[PDB]
Amino acid sequence: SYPLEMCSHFDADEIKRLGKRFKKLDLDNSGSLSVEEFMSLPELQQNPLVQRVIDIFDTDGNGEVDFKEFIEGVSQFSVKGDKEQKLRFAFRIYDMDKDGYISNGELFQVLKMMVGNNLKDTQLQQIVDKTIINADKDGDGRISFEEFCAVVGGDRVVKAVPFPPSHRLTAKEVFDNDGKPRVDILKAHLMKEGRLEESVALRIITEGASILRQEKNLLDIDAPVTVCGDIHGQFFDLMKLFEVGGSPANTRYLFLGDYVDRGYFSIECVLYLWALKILYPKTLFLLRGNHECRHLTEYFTFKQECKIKYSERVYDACMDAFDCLPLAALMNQQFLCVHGGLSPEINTLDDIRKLDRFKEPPAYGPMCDILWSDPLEDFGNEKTQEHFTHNTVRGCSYFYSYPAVCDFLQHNNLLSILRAHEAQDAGYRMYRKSQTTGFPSLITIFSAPNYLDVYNNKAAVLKYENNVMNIRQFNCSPHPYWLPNFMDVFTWSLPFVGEKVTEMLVNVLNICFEEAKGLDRINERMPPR
Ligand SMILES: [Ca+2]
Ligand SMILES: [Ca+2]
Ligand SMILES: [Ca+2]
Ligand SMILES: [Ca+2]
Repeated sequence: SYPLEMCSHFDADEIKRLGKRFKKLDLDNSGSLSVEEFMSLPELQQNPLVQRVIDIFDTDGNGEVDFKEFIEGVSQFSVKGDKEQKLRFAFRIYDMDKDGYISNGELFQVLKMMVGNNLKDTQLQQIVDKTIINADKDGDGRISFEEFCAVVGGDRVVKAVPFPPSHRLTAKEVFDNDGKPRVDILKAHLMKEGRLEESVALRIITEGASILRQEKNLLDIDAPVTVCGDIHGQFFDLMKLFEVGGSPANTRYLFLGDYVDRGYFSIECVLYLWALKILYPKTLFLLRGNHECRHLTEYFTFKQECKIKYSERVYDACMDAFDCLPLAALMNQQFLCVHGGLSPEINTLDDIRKLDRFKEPPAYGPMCDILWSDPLEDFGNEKTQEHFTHNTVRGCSYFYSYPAVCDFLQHNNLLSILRAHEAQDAGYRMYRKSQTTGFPSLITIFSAPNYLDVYNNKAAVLKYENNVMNIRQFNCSPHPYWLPNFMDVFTWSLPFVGEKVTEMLVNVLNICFEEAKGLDRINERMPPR
């Protein structure tokens, strides 16, 4: 019989109605909603967030929800009111102990509630860790309301998964007095998910680009050599790649491009290979692949990676570096080595030399073709296809045919073409043998094992030595987890939180194999200019 105080945006009629639904819900008519009383409703027991909502509503911390709390809670939705409330409510979902800070464990447990078994615990811990590292601007290891609002707008931890190092390597730690970089140390850090300093990275990028800028359009490379295909930001598989193909210190390398873009570790692949390039200028060689441009790195996630880690200057620096990448390689005077393949405008090796390479790749022309041309789908069984034909998979440059390749192999006195532009189940692919040489006219090489984490394909590299072209395959390796497009866990989870709380309240109305090559085709295309 004493009146009840509350602060809500409901009018007196709306409160009476909410009261009806409160009473019904209240079975034992104790005037307080209990955890079990909630978990008596048709669709409410299979909602991961009830547990949370109930506990936030419980302002007094007595375990149950009184009518005030109920009305005040529901009032904090359906608000239309200022955006701070929406944010303020969202924050409380994660902050289990109500102390105003989101703990690692807190963030882990709360996510773990809604994600269930769709993620392994090691994976979930990882994305929690990275989200915090980025979001935490004061160093305490927890997320304030302020830090939170910054991110969404635009003991106490579950170990033992390695936590990414806070220390950024300095110029002294990475470079020795003679100028050369410490691949030893670089690798150690990057594999730990560590980062360099914005200064150290920029130095590596530019110091390597300056070496590239001086190499010719068409390299001359001698056997023995290990030839590699696409890498696509799979840094952890690059480590394996080097283990399999031989140490860079005792072995010659030629990479045929695509270092970045489809994988979440592109910047690491770049820093590392660029570091190696400085260290072994005359024995380690990088070509340019179609993905090494401003146009594709904007479209896919590389630009995005550079912003999340480091700065946009690092991106801009890589773009200028990429411009210096050579287009091709004549290997042991037998093999033309190109990322993509031929051009109708490139008849001789001398044609490759006449090209101005220091620019963003044009949308057509010999440059484009070198980087995008693919072979015919039925290359070697051709029936009315001309040498070069409009490539409908890429949407630019040409498809080349077996006669086209054979023709070029004869005119320039070459044995075969090594390229890498198309994923391959076995990590490579040989094509029809030349009528005279008896050796494959064309070879694709692909060095990214288990591509996009789904193709479940083997990788490969070509080891040419003692007049044998040995194809060494390898399976993939573990790597840390990132949510698509380096999304922080809040941005990711919030929408699910939003949808599930609305469902909850609507209880209010109870009165009255590489087939993945098929899925990915869209992204095999040059983006829309
Ligand atoms: Ca009750
Ligand atoms: Ca209460
Ligand atoms: Ca807390
Ligand atoms: Ca903090």
